[PDB]
Amino acid sequence: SYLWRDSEVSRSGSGDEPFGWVPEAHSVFTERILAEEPPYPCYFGTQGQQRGNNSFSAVDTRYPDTHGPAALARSLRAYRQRAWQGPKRQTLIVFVGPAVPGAELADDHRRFWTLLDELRAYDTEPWPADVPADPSDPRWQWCFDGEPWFIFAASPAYKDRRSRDLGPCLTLVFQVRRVFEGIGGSTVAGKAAKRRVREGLARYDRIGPHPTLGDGDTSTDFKWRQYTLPDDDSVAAPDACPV
Ligand code: HEM
Repeated sequence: SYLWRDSEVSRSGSGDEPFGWVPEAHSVFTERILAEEPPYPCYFGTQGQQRGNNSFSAVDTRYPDTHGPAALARSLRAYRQRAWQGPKRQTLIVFVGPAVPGAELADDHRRFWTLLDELRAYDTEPWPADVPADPSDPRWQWCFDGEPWFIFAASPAYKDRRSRDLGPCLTLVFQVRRVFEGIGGSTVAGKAAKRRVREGLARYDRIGPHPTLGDGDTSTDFKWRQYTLPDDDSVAAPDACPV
């Protein structure tokens, strides 16, 4: 395991034990995404939360042999199975802790890429034949358990891009392709989804949508850039993926 529904996340926690800080990270996350004024910009995530469609896990950096990447690989395999049954719009939120006071965005980003690397070692499935393995390829995406994931990193060090601050921990948000059924970027519903989320971003964030966010007319190349947005509108070089 370590794959939890909301009800299964423990009620309170003892900071010194493995995952003893998770109750607090979970409360702050749920407070952020359910906040009513201004609303959390992604109404899909809010609704996911309200319907009980979000799952959770964690990594405890102090207990790597038992509550680390290997256990997360097992939890992701279980999540992948859950995500292809029942409702289409599910998300997995993974808290990485304990929180490190003072951490900068660069540091959180470094930790994010290290974890993705480490998870690779615990994959039981080969890299998908239809996604290139070179991360400098325009079509590269992170893959695990035989398919590509949609993934991004949230951090308290986001000051203007407040939408990506989900509480005190480095937080990973994972989804399978299924969540986008009917809302592909090129469709009328997909465009409506973009308009609606971006209106929410305008009122919640102090900086506008990042330039690497697609208009949805073409497949977006160098998706890696979207996993770890900067807090400004700088655009990284397509070929500088850190994995
Ligand atoms: C807890 C779950 C979720 C969170 C925390 C979340 C968070 C976000 C954030 C922060 C953005 C703004 C763009 C960015 O920073 O990358 C975003 C945009 C978006 N999200 Fe979510 N989201 C969640 C679940 C979902 C689900 C389940 C779907 C679809 C069913 C979805 C669809 C979208 C779409 C379509 C956009 C807009 C992309 C654009 O304007 O180009 N999200 N989400």
